[PDB]
Amino acid sequence: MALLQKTRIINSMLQAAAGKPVNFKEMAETLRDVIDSNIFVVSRRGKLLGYSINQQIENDRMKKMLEDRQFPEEYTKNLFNVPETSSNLDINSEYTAFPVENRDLFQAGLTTIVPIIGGGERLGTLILSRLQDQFNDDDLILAEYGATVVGMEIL
Amino acid sequence: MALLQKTRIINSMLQAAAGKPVNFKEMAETLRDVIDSNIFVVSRRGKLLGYSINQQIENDRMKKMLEDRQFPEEYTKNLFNVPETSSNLDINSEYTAFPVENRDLFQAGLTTIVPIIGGGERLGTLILSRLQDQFNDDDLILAEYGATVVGMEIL
Ligand SMILES: CC[C@H](C)[C@H](N)C(=O)O
Ligand SMILES: CC[C@H](C)[C@H](N)C(=O)O
Repeated sequence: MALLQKTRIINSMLQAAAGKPVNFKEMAETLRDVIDSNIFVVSRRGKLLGYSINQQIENDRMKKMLEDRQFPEEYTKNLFNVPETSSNLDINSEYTAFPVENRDLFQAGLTTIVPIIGGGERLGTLILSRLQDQFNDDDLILAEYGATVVGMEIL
Repeated sequence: MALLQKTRIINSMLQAAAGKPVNFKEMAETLRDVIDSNIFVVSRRGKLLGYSINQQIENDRMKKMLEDRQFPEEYTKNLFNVPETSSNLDINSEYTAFPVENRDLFQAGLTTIVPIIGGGERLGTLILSRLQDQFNDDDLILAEYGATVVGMEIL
């Protein structure tokens, strides 16, 4: 579908979502649907405010993080070192969203890190991940729109 | 500039604009800058919540509306008859944003009407106008993003 179709899907969601209580799961699912990627909305200290999986997780340590709604400390602290969007980070990146013990299986795994910013303040991080298919400009447009509005719906 | 550059300009504005008091003038100016059009943010009953002019107004009746921060009653009521975005409406359209007494001078004037929607509710209208250059998909993406976020910043 055109980008205009995908932005219309996000917009339709945002237009209905006010003034119901904020739903970060719904925002994560909508972004998963239009970007075709796993989506994690991560607080400054690693809390999963919302997420949506595009591919089943066959890693017990990762499935635990979802259940706990919490990402690891060191991983989470290091996200602050990325000040702007950084896309298509591969399995060997310290920022990868794939479990390092399964690097071989996820050799084609790609990760995009999108700072969520909220008032001169870093409020969290929007993480996107998927296999094989490089993120493009349209994906970034949609990811950054999501991160921006998430930053608004966070406040 | 790419669309990604223009969306980044809107995003940069929205990211800084929280949690300062809502600034509809700033949103109108930002959209004027990235869409290259006059921008009017119009309430259900015709109040100009914000606007930004791209072309000097040489029509006293129009300059009066800006000063008054108020569009005409009948014109404003009729906007409700347009339920979805309708772009590139020409000088002969009842919805034109150009003054009808200057149709000849503004023969090339084009108007885009974008409902602002806010919770199953029509909250107002975002109007874009300019001369000669047809609005395209990128312009609509930006206009609808603006209308959606304006709908959020309205609430
Ligand atoms: C969310 C943490 C991610 C999966 C990190 N690459 C790890 O293996 O711990
Ligand atoms: C804002 C109203 C507009 C300009 C309308 N076409 C009129 O002439 O009154």
